[PDB]
Amino acid sequence: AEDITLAVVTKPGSAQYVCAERFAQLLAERSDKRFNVVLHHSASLGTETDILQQVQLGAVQMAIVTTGTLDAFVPEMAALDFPFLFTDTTTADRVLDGPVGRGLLDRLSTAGFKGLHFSENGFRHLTNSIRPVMTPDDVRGLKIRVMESQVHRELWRTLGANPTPMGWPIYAELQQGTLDGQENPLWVIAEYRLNEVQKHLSLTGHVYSTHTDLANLAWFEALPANDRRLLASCMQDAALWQRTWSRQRDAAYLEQLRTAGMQVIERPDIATFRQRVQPLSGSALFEHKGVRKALEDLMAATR
Ligand SMILES: CC(C)(CO)[C@@H](O)C(=O)[O-]
Repeated sequence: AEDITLAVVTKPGSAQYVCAERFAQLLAERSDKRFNVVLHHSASLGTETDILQQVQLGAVQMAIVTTGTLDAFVPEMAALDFPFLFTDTTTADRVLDGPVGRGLLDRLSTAGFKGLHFSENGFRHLTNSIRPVMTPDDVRGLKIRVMESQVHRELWRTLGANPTPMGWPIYAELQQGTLDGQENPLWVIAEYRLNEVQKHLSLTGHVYSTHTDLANLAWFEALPANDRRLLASCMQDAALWQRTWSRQRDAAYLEQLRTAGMQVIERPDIATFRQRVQPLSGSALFEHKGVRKALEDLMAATR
């Protein structure tokens, strides 16, 4: 078999881990064992950002990483993590799998990646150790961890938080109180036990977060066309499979976290959240042509 190295930053039972496993399985099956996927996971290889550099270098062939982390590599990706772009998965799926998302995946070539598909991370929700949050006013001052992504730092600056970008993991900082909160989908909060270091959760659903499933461009294009097709086929089916797997578990995660004692605000002030993020579309980042046109194309597609 040819071994193919695929990295994720998270652990077994996590969303991108499950997608990768399913991919590795399907690939082994469909390729009659001509390929064998070697998953690297947890913190072996550093942050998602370190991972990307390794994939860009070719020392790792494939990875599944949170899409926001790619905007350092390809600015237009930031538009995907614009707040309240998507408010349901039906719309998200159609738009991401359709020509607009596909064109954004294609333009990852500019940074030396082949973009294969989007997979699901989830709606991100806000958590903290300081007070309940209903409105943007409630986040004033809070030291909220954000991913190493330009759009996310500016987003949370715009809402009046004091955001700090930082690679995964983050639990020690939260427990040591050095950071007041963070934000992520429900599976993350549960599977990484963030409830242990975070009293509060608000269901803001502020960003619909995807993973990007990608490969080193040069390595991928040097494969025969039938194998390039074979790999895309497997990753597309893996991503579709994992969306369903994860979405089946969301409900249970919420209840798990409730049972665990988190104080949950289930309907925070979303209209006031939306208004407060309005100036972000004139951010330094979002003034850039490529980025703004990508945002516009995405929004148009939702309608
Ligand atoms: C937790 C995570 C690595 C899951 O992809 C990402 O959402 C993050 O860093 O917040």
